[PDB]
Amino acid sequence: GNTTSSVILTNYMDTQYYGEIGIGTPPQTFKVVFDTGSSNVWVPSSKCSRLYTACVYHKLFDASDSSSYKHNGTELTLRYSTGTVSGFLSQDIITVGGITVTQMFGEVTEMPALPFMLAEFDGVVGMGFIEQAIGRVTPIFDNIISQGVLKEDVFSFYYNRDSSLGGQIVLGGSDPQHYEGNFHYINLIKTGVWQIQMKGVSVGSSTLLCEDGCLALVDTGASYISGSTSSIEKLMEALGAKKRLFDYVVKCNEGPTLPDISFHLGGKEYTLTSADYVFQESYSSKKLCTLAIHAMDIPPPTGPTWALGATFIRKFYTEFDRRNNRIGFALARH
Ligand SMILES: CC(C)(C)S(=O)(=O)C[C@@H](Cc1ccccc1)C(=O)N[C@@H](Cc1cnc[nH]1)C(=O)N[C@@H](CC1CCCCC1)[C@@H](O)[C@@H](O)C1CC1
Repeated sequence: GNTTSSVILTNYMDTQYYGEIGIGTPPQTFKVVFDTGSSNVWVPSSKCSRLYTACVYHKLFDASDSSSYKHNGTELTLRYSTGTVSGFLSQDIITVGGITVTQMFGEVTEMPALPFMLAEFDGVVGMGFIEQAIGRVTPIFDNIISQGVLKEDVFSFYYNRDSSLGGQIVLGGSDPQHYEGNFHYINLIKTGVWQIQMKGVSVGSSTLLCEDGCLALVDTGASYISGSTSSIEKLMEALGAKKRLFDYVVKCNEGPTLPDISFHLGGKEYTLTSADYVFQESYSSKKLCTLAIHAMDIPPPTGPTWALGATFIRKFYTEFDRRNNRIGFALARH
């Protein structure tokens, strides 16, 4: 194998980046987010009660329609920073791009309205390690590496700004049409988790934060940049941003005057400008404009960490390299 599949993605409102897979014989197709922050796959099941609003809006996997279906039945609960889900395990043939794989995957049967009634996607595919997998189930990428078809043991993310391609994941390599310069690489703190050491967070020329270093999760499955609550208190107090309930906001006229936020990863600074993290939904002082940053307390062993989600990955085209356990960033071409 020197094969390199690619999955086209849809950007919805800059917060949801989902693409298509097919499961079963003949193939039942689902939209899913590719999450580097988790290691499981699931979709809603035909067995999800219609009392779940989320279950009525999304598409259901039907085992009884599937001649590739092998039964497992093991229960699970999958807990995400935003939202959780419980169902049961099924084996079926799944395909992603050209690639086809026999995968264990969760058929979901309780699906909370919040946050899922808002999901344009039906499903998720965990792009993380077996160390984070509930049930210790082999994740899908390990499963594709065992095939020995990828020209490289890597997959690369491109995430566009609204709208025309919405984004793209390449399995087996990167797509140059979508970045410039060369990749810079940081090794993983430890194998098991898509997570690197971060040296510092500046707000404008001066290092506000992470002075004696901290952790950074590169998470394709997060719409935003997150930090701990105390890192974000202070970061927002730097930006004069004002806490709403869940979100932070600035008045829209000041949006474009906000300073650069930069992230020191490895031997380089990754810089975000206001155009990258303020939702400029207006320019009027009447109006309030949200920021693509928030507080998200991730518990140990992973946490406390920041997560670098879509806000960052839109700016910097990202490569996850399994063979060498590292992540590459390059500037994205839009
Ligand atoms: C509306 C917001 C504020 C943008 S959001 O954060 O609620 C969005 C959710 C993703 C989402 C969007 C729309 C419908 C459903 C779900 C989000 O970003 N969730 C993150 C939260 C997070 C931020 N920093 C760390 N976590 C999230 O929970 N992502 C998980 C993936 C996500 C896959 C898609 C559905 C929900 C879980 C998972 O990657 C993380 O838990 C673990 C690594 C820490």
